[PDB]
Amino acid sequence: TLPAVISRWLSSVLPGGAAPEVTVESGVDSTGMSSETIILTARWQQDGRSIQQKLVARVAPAAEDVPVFPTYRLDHQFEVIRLVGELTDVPVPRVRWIETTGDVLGTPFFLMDYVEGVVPPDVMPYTFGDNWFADAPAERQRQLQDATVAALATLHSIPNAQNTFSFLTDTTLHRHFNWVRSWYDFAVEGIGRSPLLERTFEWLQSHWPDDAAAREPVLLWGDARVGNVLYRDFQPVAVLDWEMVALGPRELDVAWMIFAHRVFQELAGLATLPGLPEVMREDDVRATYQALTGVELGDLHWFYVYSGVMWACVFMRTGARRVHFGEIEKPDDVESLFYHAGLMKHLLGEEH
Ligand SMILES: [Ca+2]
Ligand SMILES: [Ca+2]
Ligand SMILES: [Mg+2]
Ligand SMILES: [Mg+2]
Repeated sequence: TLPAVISRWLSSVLPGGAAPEVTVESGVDSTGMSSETIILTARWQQDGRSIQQKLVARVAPAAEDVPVFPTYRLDHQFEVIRLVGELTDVPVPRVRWIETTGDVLGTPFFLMDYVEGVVPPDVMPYTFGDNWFADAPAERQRQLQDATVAALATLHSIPNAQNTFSFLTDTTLHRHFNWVRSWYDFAVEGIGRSPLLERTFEWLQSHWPDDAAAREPVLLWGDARVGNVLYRDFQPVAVLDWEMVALGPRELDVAWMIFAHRVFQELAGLATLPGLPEVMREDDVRATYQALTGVELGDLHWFYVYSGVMWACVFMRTGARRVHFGEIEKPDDVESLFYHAGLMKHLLGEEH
């Protein structure tokens, strides 16, 4: 039915007689689970010749899908991607159509143009080696890193972000914090409580980053990590995955990108692989960001703890989905799924 629906929308935009045909090129990830986005191929006729275009749909998930997040606003995702395209030179897919109602497919979705490129893999994590990024020269890896930090710096430099992105909304960090707490509560419902995360929320509250939270917020990409960027020749050609897009302190995106790589380094170490220890180091990332923006980042410590909580919410949702699909048993202790738990306990033992 998604291909049927896109074919119909194509019939309403292309010349009469184009007779578009739409098929699914890719609707699952490499483990056979439904993917975040679906790649479709559209074929039609124009002046006696075949035209073929790839399109990408993002569809909101239904309850029986075990969604990661408690609510979805695909309309906010679509508008940020559009505005980023308009206001900056950060490469993003061209948006084409949003169906906000859910009356057509069952749930809201939007369509974008396909961008060709490669992503540093999540499956297996790129720190496991045997992939284009891990196997590239150090120089090439650092070019990609620096270009990706540069894209982030550009996003964070959009003027008057609270006005321009007002649909996204005490401080912005306060409101984001309450949303993470709601995400945890949502996840608890599917898999059980984590005493660790509950003590961490208390820690986060009692060591609030007052200065960072008081400064002017910026547009936050959210899941700001190399796995969510398409590259060609080690340069970004599309920044993807705006699900966690927000307004907030710039430290949150920068801490997220650095910590995301540390979670994958930790998984690689558990696999007794050495990983990519020279990639996404805090010192290098802070130097690049600060040289590009002229803005001093607050200490990232709180934001790393905070990122750890959010990764744990993801793992709690992945865990629930895997039991729902019979793939695992509901774990004796949910914290077993948090392989960054030790990373987090060491951070919580520091004094900043
Ligand atoms: Ca542009
Ligand atoms: Ca200590
Ligand atoms: Mg992603
Ligand atoms: Mg996502």
